[PDB]
Amino acid sequence: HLPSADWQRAALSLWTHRTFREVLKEEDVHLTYQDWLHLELEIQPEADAL
Amino acid sequence: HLPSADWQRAALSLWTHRTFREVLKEEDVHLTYQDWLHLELEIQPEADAL
Repeated sequence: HLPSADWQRAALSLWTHRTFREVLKEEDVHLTYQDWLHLELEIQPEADAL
Repeated sequence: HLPSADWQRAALSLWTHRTFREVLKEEDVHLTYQDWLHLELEIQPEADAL
């Protein structure tokens, strides 16, 4: 779909790596609902990638 | 009147002007709801005055 597939491969290899899974359990990094909102609020409807 | 003063003063001075009020009585020009739309829709949100 979107830019060069080695970038996507980096993304998915990191998403799949076990140590990343273990990092996702000692969580101040749980991506709070409000945190995600403070992110999503920022994207204007100009260049959305979607 | 023809001054080269700035546009804000120019436009509002014009809008005050009587003969323009008289022009705004003989209307294929009174800006139908759909006319308003056919101008409005084409603005993008990305660039805008407001």
